[PDB]
Amino acid sequence: DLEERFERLYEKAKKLAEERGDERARRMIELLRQLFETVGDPRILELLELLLQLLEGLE
Repeated sequence: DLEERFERLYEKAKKLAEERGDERARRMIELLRQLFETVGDPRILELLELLLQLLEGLE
């Protein structure tokens, strides 16, 4: 399911952004969730995956 996969990814990305204190990333993650709930486009899932990879690259 696309929604269940997005929610798991959202919690993982939000958790990392909070650990880093990255307020800008936190707001991007919330916007991505709002857009995915509105549109449902799988490209929004890919965007969040790439944002998570970007944050993981900073660790």
